[PDB]
Amino acid sequence: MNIFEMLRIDEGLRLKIYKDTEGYYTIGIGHLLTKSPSLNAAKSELDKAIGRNTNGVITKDEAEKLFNQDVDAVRGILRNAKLKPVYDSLDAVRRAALINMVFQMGETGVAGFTNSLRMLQQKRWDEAAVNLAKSRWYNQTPNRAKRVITTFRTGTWDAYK
Repeated sequence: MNIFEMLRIDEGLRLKIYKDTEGYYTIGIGHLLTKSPSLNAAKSELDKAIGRNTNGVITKDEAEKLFNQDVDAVRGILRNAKLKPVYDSLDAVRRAALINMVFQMGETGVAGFTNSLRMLQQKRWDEAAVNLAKSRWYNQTPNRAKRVITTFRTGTWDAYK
């Protein structure tokens, strides 16, 4: 298992514009197009990202292209000054869980997780897992949150197998 397989499980793959769990236009493998309520705006964001007039539909290769880009960008944000120490302190599996979180909620979302982050940095897994659960994230997307949380607690891929 790896990050790509991991996220593909959590996000799915849709080739036509859809609405995510928050009601935002998305396409492919969890690729957020816009927070705006205009589908027009979303189609335009799509053509721009893709580099062609799509008419809200893409190919599987194009979805995989966006995905690769997105994983690399998130890995980039993890080189932040606030995030870097955490990510660098982690083992390979747990780093995958951190990427997942950021992929799903952005920098801005992962921001209110200071306390949990601190606990992960200290390798207090069970304690972190409890703290991570006290969050809107958990209440809103509980099945995904649990898989992620189990991954940080165990350092294995069990939740995904």
